Amino acid sequence: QTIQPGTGYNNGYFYSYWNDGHGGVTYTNGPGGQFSVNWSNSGNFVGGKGWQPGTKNKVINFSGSYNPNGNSYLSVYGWSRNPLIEYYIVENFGTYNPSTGATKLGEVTSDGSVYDIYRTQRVNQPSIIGTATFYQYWSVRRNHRSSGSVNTANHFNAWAQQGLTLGTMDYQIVAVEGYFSSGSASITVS
Repeated sequence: QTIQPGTGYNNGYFYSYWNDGHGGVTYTNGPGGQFSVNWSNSGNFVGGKGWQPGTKNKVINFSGSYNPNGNSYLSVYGWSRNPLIEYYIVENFGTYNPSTGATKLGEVTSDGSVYDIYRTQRVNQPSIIGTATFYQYWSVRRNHRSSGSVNTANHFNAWAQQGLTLGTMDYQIVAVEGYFSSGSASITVS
């Protein structure tokens, strides 16, 4: 049901909901792997369902609707530790392609589309272990979609081939992220 920022388990799935406190966003956990998010002139937020810990060979399935009006992403999102890495497999997005200005490190074909691979760096930013400097890895889908199946191994292997190594897996979720925008989404993970 509607909750405030936090993490935990719901119907067998790990969930994480975070927001910068600006207001304008409603996150709701549904049955099974379902979650919904409605937002209006929000601040920055991330919310979704998945696993804790994730794995390097998981096949993630998602089904739903995603209607952003502004800056927002729909991705398989997660972290690794040692090295500390924040990663995204972006299936859809609004007005901003998050790879803008990033360094392209390759291409990978998976689950019906080519994805462009990028690496960026976050300097002294919040992370799962506190303020730190770490890299972000991206796989950005060329053919946008709001339902599908993601073979994570194809991405992690393509990244490693290019020198983008991952450490020990931390959480891994299907998330809706927004940055001062509006929209609605209803996604079911499995």
